[PDB]
Amino acid sequence: KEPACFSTVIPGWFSEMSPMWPGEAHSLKVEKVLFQGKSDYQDVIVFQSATYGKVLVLDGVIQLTERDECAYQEMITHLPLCSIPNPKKVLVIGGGDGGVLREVARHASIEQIDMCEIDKMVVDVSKQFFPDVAIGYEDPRVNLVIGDGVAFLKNAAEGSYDAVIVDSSDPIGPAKELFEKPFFQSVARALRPGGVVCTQAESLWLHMDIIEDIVSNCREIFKGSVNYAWTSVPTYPSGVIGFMLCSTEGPDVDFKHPLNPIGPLKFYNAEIHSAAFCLPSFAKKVIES
Amino acid sequence: SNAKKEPACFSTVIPGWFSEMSPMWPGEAHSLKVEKVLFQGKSDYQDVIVFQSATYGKVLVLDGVIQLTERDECAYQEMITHLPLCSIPNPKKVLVIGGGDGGVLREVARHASIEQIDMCEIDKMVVDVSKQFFPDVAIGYEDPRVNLVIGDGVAFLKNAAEGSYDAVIVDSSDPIGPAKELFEKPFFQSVARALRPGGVVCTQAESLWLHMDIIEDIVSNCREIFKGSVNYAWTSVPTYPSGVIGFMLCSTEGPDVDFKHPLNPINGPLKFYNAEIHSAAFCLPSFAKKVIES
Ligand SMILES: C[S@@H](CCCN)C[C@H]1O[C@@H](n2cnc3c(N)ncnc32)[C@H](O)[C@@H]1O
Ligand SMILES: C[S@@H](CCCN)C[C@H]1O[C@@H](n2cnc3c(N)ncnc32)[C@H](O)[C@@H]1O
Ligand SMILES: [NH3+]C1CCCCC1
Ligand SMILES: [NH3+]C1CCCCC1
Repeated sequence: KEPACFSTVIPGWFSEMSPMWPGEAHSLKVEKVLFQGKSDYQDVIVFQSATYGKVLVLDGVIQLTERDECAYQEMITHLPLCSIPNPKKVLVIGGGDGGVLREVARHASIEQIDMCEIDKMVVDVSKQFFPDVAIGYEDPRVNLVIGDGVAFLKNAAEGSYDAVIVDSSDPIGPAKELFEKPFFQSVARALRPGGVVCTQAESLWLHMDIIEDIVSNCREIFKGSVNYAWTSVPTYPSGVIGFMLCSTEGPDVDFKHPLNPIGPLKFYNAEIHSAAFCLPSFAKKVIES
Repeated sequence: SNAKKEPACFSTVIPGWFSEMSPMWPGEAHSLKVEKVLFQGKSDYQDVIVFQSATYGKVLVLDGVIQLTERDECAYQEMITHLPLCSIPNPKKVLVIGGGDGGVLREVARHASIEQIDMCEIDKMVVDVSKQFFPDVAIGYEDPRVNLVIGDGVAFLKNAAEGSYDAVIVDSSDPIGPAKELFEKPFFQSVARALRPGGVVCTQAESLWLHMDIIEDIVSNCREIFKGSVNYAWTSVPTYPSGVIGFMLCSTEGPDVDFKHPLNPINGPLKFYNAEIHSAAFCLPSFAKKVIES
């Protein structure tokens, strides 16, 4: 126990505390802290955990563990790219571990992977400590930009992207404006007609108010399809994460029935793609109202 | 009276917080902030805790493991009940094993066709504390169709008439403790015997992220026993280890049972279950699907 998010009661325990999920915390046994640093944007920790392999933490929040990252990486990537024909040019906002790069690379149709990550410290420790995730960076198709995805999207050419994937941290910290309407509007402008967005869109158990405004906002902006998907990620709070899938008006996009089917994938397949749009009654009624 | 020292259960990792520990999920714990510890008791089977959480309402704990929070209980009780009951026509006779919180009882009651709900819970203390501290519970013990027995469900199944149940739901605690043999081949054989032809069992069958060795053993055993359908489904439960849990669905030799396409549609309205997510619960991640249908 060295970092302030580590136990005052016993050595070698990390607990994920945050006002974003009050009264609850996922606690993980720590074999060793591998890195602590303060970047320009974030407090950054990597630790070797007993049972989840290596762990990336940003401002006290678990961004990734080796044991379960296939769930988030595969779903956030293949939900959008398997939903459209022949994707060629794709933009990753955040994605500092390079996991999304690794999944995007699986698509042979892809010619260009642009990535805009605000925090070089995250890139640094990701290539050093998680090479099986950060292998993403090695694909000759990748262009890596260190910068705020807000500004990058503003300077993107209108109608230039087949897909945008917003692999962002939580609304507390530098990803704050990535959750807000003007950022969604710049995504829309930068997408071809029938082009798609896939965002990190929180917990239906923990964040329904937030998700309800994101969806209302996306319905004002994207006149194609607007859909919400969820997945299991044990080491995210509540055990689940969700995604906004949105298309700009034009060629029809059916996110629930992928027409572009893709080591072997460890999580994603064509059936769980459609199953992730099958929300629980309490959520479904909100999401589609 | 003094007795044998029992370790601290509360504030083991964060002062004011319960952390859920077990060798069934090594090197991790779900932690919940504690407002008030309502009950601590030792029965003839288990350590029994009830506490008021800060953000998950009341929480039942058995042998240090969370069994239920008020906030997320709708996911397990709706799925483990309607996945089986919505897969067979006009169920009349249903057996619940364990289920001492009475949640399953409640979701079983939503079914008009049902005429008797047999229940066998080994631990009278869990019944008593669930009725005391939890709001829907004592009422959803009062449905005239409920026949509650205190006993080991292994014994109850050996007592049952051959082919006498349309459906059995095993709402059990983990293999460590009194539920051990509900996971084992002989109890499964005895469920298949108690079921009619085309009859259905739904079992609490752990986490695909945590328990794949265990799950492959249950599935392989079920395939040997139940010559109908054998299918594994999963759902989201935040306060269960890894935040998912699963269910073995099996039907015996008889009228075909399609657990994936439920022929039967269905505590106020359902909060969680719906026809679409019935189907979605059988769509497993690739690493699980290989092991489970191989
Ligand atoms: C690490 S990734 C989440 C883990 C699951 N792939 C989220 C990244 O978002 C970055 N981030 C946050 N805000 C921004 C903005 N505004 N722009 C770019 N990148 C951002 C942050 O530095 C993380 O590395
Ligand atoms: C509380 S319930 C699970 C929580 C979500 N409904 C699980 C119950 O199984 C009982 N249980 C455990 N072992 C057995 C046996 N062997 N027989 C019957 N009931 C059992 C145990 O006492 C709990 O009340
Ligand atoms: N808790 C958040 C951290 C980033 C990815 C998942 C959401
Ligand atoms: N860990 C288990 C305890 C209660 C039953 C389902 C999950």
